[PDB]
Amino acid sequence: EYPTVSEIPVGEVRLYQIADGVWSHIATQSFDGAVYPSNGLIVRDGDELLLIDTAWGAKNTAALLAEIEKQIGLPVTRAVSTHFHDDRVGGVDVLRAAGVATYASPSTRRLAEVEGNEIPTHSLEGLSSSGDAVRFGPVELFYPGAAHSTDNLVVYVPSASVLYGGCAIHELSRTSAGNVADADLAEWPTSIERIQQRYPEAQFVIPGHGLPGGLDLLKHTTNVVKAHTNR
Ligand SMILES: C[C@H](CS)C(=O)N1CCC[C@H]1C(=O)O
Ligand SMILES: [Mg+2]
Ligand SMILES: [Zn+2]
Ligand SMILES: [Zn+2]
Repeated sequence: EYPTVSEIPVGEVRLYQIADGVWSHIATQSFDGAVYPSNGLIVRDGDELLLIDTAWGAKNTAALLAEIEKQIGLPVTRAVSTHFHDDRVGGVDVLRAAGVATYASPSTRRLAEVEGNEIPTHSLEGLSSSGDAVRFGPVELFYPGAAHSTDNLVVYVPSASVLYGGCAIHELSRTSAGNVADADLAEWPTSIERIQQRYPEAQFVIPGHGLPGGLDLLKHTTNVVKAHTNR
């Protein structure tokens, strides 16, 4: 059921309903001779929508907004970027031009600025220390500690038991640790443990790339990170 990278041409975006009021959005890009998918989240926030992450680039994010308009028809009023990479903030300017209030932690904003990436407008306080959690409407934002990046946030939708791990959590078919250029390999397993400890009731786990699964994705991620660490 879940759209794979072979089913979405670069430039198009698919929506996938995970639970009532919760969708992932799936987009693709070519990189270094392969095509990769990328997921974000959409969470119904009363009569508005909360967007988690861009669709990885301006063109995809424009397509995302058009697809949300077509398929859901509620306004995207806020967006949270869960780390500073282009699959999370690339397209912030498109969101901003569309009247979406864009948010990220100060750690993400600082790192995005260093990288020369797009910078969400608003700063999310209360997430600077590993284990910090803040409510953001229909989701909880959780900073589990450094993992895939030092700023990576995870997002939990308590009404749907959906845990969005972002790029700190790998899909089952991923055997490498992904892009580790900005990762904290030493802390990544401990950060995963914090996610497991805070959301042991999670029923759906959404990685930043690839197929959703369950909490098994967390142990899988730990195994993959350990294997990469021991290369
Ligand atoms: C843009 C994302 C951010 S997690 C990324 O690093 N990717 C996605 C494609 C592969 C890998 C890379 O560029 O090395
Ligand atoms: Mg595994
Ligand atoms: Zn990343
Ligand atoms: Zn990513």
